[PDB]
Formats: sequence, C-alpha cells, structure tokens
Amino acid sequence: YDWNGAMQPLVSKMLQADGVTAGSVLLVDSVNNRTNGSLNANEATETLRNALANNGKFTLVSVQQLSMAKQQLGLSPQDSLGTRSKAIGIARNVGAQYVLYSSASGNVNAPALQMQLMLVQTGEIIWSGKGAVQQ
Repeated sequence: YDWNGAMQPLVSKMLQADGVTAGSVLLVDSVNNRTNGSLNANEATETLRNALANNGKFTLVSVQQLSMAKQQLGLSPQDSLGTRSKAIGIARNVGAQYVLYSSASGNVNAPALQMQLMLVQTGEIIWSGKGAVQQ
C-alpha cells in the first residue's frame, strides 16, 4: 500500500480548498476499513497523520488527547469517532476546528481512499476527495 502516493495529493487538494485555514487544529479520524479484506488500521492513520502534519503545518489533536476526551464524554475507549455527533462533541472538548474523515473501500487490492473535511462549528462538509490506493 502506497498510502503516501494516494494521500499526499488528497491532502494537497484539501489544503487548496477555500475554508481550510492551515495551522489550525484538526481532528484526524482514523481510516475506516470497508474493503473486503483486513487492512492495517493505524499504519494508514499514521501516514495520514504525517501527511497532514508536515504539509500545511496543521496542529493535530493527539492520540492521548483523543483517548481522554472520549472518556470525559463517556464514550467507549475503543469508540471510533465515526458518527458526526460523537465527532463534534469530541471535537469541541478538544481544541479542534476541523474533523477529517477518511475511508478505504472497494477491493482489498485496489482500495478507493475517500476523504471529507468537516467544519466542526456548523458540521458542514466543506471538502471531499477520493483517490485510488496503488501498490
């Protein structure tokens, strides 16, 4: 999985979208696997986390911060912040201005990485991107 090759142009496209100020606080939801096979969850998420940190100078909400915030919210420790409600409530508790969603779908050897940037304030999807994950 060339996560990088798939993820850098998307992060780049998102950085150029109006409404995305860089250097702001961003909640990076971890990559959701909807392929027909097992994918290394956090291998992707970390590549993502690095792509977003380096490019566009984004302040990412940290893993520990995420953990403690879900606890303070009463959510399960392994809870994924998949539902928007749970994602803003978490986002508000931390300092986040944007929640980033991302999913890998289709065939386990030809996934379609999709991506949406949610404006925490209003909950509107202001940007969306999709790109194949090559090898």
